[PDB]
Amino acid sequence: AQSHSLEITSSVSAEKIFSGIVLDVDTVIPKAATGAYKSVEVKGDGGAGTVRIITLPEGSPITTMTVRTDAVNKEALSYDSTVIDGDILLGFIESIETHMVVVPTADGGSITKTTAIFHTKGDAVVPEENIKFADAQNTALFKAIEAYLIAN
Amino acid sequence: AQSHSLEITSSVSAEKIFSGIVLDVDTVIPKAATGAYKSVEVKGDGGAGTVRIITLPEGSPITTMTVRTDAVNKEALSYDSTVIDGDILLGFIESIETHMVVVPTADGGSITKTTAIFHTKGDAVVPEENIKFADAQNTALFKAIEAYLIAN
Amino acid sequence: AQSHSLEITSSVSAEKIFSGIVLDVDTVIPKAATGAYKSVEVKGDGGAGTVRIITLPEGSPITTMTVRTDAVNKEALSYDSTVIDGDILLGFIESIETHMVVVPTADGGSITKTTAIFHTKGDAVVPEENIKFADAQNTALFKAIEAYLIAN
Amino acid sequence: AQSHSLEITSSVSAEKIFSGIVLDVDTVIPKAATGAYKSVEVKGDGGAGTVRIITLPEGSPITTMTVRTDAVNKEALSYDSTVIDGDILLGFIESIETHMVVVPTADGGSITKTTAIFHTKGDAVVPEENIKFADAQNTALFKAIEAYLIAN
Amino acid sequence: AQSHSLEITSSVSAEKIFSGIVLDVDTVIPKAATGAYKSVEVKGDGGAGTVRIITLPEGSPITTMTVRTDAVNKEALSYDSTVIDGDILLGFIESIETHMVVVPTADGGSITKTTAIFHTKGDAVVPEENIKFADAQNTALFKAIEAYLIAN
Amino acid sequence: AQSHSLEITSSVSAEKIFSGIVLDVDTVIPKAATGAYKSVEVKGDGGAGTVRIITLPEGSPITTMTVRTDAVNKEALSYDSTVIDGDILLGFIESIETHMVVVPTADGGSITKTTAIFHTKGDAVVPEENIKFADAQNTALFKAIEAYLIAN
Ligand SMILES: [Cl-]
Ligand SMILES: [Cl-]
Ligand SMILES: [Cl-]
Ligand SMILES: [Cl-]
Ligand SMILES: [Cl-]
Ligand SMILES: [Cl-]
Ligand SMILES: [Cl-]
Ligand SMILES: [Cl-]
Ligand SMILES: [Cl-]
Ligand SMILES: [Cl-]
Ligand SMILES: [Cl-]
Ligand SMILES: [Cl-]
Ligand SMILES: [Cl-]
Ligand SMILES: [Cl-]
Ligand SMILES: [Cl-]
Ligand SMILES: [Cl-]
Ligand SMILES: [Cl-]
Ligand SMILES: [Cl-]
Ligand SMILES: [Cl-]
Ligand SMILES: [Cl-]
Ligand SMILES: [Cl-]
Ligand SMILES: [Cl-]
Ligand SMILES: [Cl-]
Ligand SMILES: [Cl-]
Repeated sequence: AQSHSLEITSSVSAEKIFSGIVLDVDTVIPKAATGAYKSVEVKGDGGAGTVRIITLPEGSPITTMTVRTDAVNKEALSYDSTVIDGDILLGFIESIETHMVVVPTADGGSITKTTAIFHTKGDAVVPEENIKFADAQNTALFKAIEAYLIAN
Repeated sequence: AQSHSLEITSSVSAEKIFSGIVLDVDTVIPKAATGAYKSVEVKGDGGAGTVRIITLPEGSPITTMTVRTDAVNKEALSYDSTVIDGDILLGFIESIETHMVVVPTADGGSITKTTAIFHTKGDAVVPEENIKFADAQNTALFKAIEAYLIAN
Repeated sequence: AQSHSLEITSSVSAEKIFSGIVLDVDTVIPKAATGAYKSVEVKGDGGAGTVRIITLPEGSPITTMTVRTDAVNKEALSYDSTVIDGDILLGFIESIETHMVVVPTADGGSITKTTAIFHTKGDAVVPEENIKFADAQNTALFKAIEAYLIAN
Repeated sequence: AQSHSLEITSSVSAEKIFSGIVLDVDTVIPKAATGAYKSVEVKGDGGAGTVRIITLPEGSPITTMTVRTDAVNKEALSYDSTVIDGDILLGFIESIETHMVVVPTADGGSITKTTAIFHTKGDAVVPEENIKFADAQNTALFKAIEAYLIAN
Repeated sequence: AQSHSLEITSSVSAEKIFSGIVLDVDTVIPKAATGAYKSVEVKGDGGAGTVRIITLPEGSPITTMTVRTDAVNKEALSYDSTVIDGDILLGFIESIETHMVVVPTADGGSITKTTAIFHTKGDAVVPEENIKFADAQNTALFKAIEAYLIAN
Repeated sequence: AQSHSLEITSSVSAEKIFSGIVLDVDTVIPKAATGAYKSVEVKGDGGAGTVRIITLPEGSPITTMTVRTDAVNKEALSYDSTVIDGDILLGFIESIETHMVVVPTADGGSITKTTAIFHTKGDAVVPEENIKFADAQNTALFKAIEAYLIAN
């Protein structure tokens, strides 16, 4: 099963990053990345079973994605979620299973590792350009949130 | 004179990154980072002497900055510019002189290297938290642009 | 809180290294490092809450250590564990909290990144010689396991 | 059009490097690299339109090159020049267009970036060995000049 | 003639490493890597002409090797030796000629470089997996010895 | 004892670099760096005990240096040598002990790593400007030789 990993380094602590990009994401993103999202429907409290229907602006390469939270561990700073619907799946991705952990570093900062596993119909391969796009955009959002955390 | 450098790695080529984050920035940013800016007044063609008056949304930690372009070298992929006004200067920074160069990497990607020099009144020091904030936000914008370049 | 990090590079893949030095460690170490341990009592299945009582040979500089597993993430290749007892704590270390992540490299190999945080009574500092010793010994064991993985 | 770039790092400041390798080159090279050149005819003052006819010693792989200055910017530390004649062109290079900029670094040093563009007849490609040779020899001369600047 | 080199970095000084991995190896290894060897017959004093018959535990991928010392230089920290018998030679390696030097580093540590030259019958090539195995196992033993030196 | 290290990267292989900057240096330098030296008296064959009396042109910041070869290892690509006389020692340096190793890189190139140890009378410190000068000049000569190797 095709997979990919993304590592993002930060000088901000693991506890604080995790709070920004997982626990408090719904109130943080509108203050941190003011126009990134067109709208977000949140069904659930943020723990397992929570489903978010996200919509990006009209012209964007990806306009819609639906993301289900599979597991949260506040003590271990880990988050598991699956993309289950939207044009993000292109014509042929059944689901994008993701597993994230935020680990501390000796300098008091952190590394946020994410592993993505792409479940596709048959032998269909997700092209490298689409994976790079996702990495850029996820890093963009991460860093916008890092900026908000450093200032608040 | 207090100084700081920021390096950002990308899998996109040096020529392409430079076109996105310097040459075509005025048409790229509205498509790439749709809400990042509230408004931009551009006085000039993008070459030396060009002055941009930038305004961010109401709540933001930095609401206004005025940036002058000192030099552009399309062939060398370098860009020099100075922040000369705005609440970005806090109470006491006279100007933020910056020098950027995009250098290619063996893998066909690039490293964008920026040096910032802070000119202050007297012995006043710019605190580390404000520098980290700038780095986070500049990286966020860089990566939003990288995403747009990978897709177009 | 005093901290230290250790990075170990390997030409073996991230998935494979993680399986050797975390998932399958209890059957791998007796085949890979035949005399390294005098004995191991394992209480638990290898996941969170698992506690290992380890004893090294009679003369060794460290003769006993008790290590608790705090978290395992098989998908993210991260492992968190705490040293809670043994003469490894010298007279005065309350616990050694560790956080490990195995990250892949462009060449198909990996870097195993570990952060250790030393909790001590009062202002007591763990000397550099003891930290270097730990690094040497952990690397020795890592590489013995790497050898076993390359051959099997 | 085939192109190549060379980056050379130095601990010496950008202003000072530029003065050594561009502004004062004609008096610096005879003191810094005493035997490097056999002779230099300089037609012009060092600004745009200046043409230098350079001759290296009898046995050298490259014996002659003629270099025209296209542009100098003393404030921006940039220099543009074209190689227009000599056995450096081999049988088939029409001209070697070069663009150099010296950028400052946070540590008070500098990076000297040069982009070379090779204009050839038809689809003729300049081999990698010839480009590496040029890089070695230009770096050799740069560093000889760096040495002179550090001492004077 | 097929060859390979291995570089191992250490924070321990060159003199001290050399004493551990060459001069005092016969008394150090039993204290440092208690189970690594099953037995060692040493014929000679440790200088040129010395021959060691080494046997590893029953299951190991390599069970036997015979190593001849070709040259020792205590002042220069260099050691030359040849593997001349054992299942380490697989079916077809005539001998493994090795040359080691321990060089000091500015930080007071050292780099131990080893060059191995594989003499084989005909055009037979030693596979990359076997060379990686050797590197892992030699590094494992090196680091076990480093640990002993740091503690004694 | 005060020390310093210098690393020089090259795209040329380790074997070839070593042959140019150690083994064949006496015939290579007159072809590669035609005017660098005024004269060289060589006493010995190039191996241990060899002593070179070197004289640079009249004006140069360093006019004379006497260098003894302490050790050569052709197989390991290491070279040890000591500067024992000349105005290079300024008023007060007793000797400059150097240790060089050329190590190969994954890309088929090399890194030449040199450690210099300055033995001085009393607590006398060698200033940073003199060390930087030496680095510039040694790099200049290295790269002139690299150029000759790429062409021959
Ligand atoms: Cl895959
Ligand atoms: Cl990957
Ligand atoms: Cl923090
Ligand atoms: Cl599947
Ligand atoms: Cl500073
Ligand atoms: Cl900095
Ligand atoms: Cl591209
Ligand atoms: Cl100033
Ligand atoms: Cl600390
Ligand atoms: Cl550390
Ligand atoms: Cl593998
Ligand atoms: Cl604490
Ligand atoms: Cl090209
Ligand atoms: Cl290039
Ligand atoms: Cl300077
Ligand atoms: Cl053309
Ligand atoms: Cl080979
Ligand atoms: Cl090799
Ligand atoms: Cl030591
Ligand atoms: Cl042979
Ligand atoms: Cl020092
Ligand atoms: Cl140093
Ligand atoms: Cl080569
Ligand atoms: Cl001394």
